[PDB]
Amino acid sequence: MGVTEAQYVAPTNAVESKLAEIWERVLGVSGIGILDNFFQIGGHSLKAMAVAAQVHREYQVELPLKVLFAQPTIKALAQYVATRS
Repeated sequence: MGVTEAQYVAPTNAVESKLAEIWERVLGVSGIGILDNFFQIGGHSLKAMAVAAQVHREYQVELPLKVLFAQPTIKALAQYVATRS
């Protein structure tokens, strides 16, 4: 689904740039970022990072609404839900 190299890889914070880099280099290998596709939209992949988002939301089961994946602004959730403390 438009997996094609996204011309919107421009990140706002270093945290978003790093996350997008490691994710689109080990899984995506395409060239996406903050333009939605398969990652930040609903797909909970099969990595530990996903399982964490699942438990951090009390078993999302289906859709991870506002937790880490379902949101084109990782830095936003990073200082909200991911802040933990």
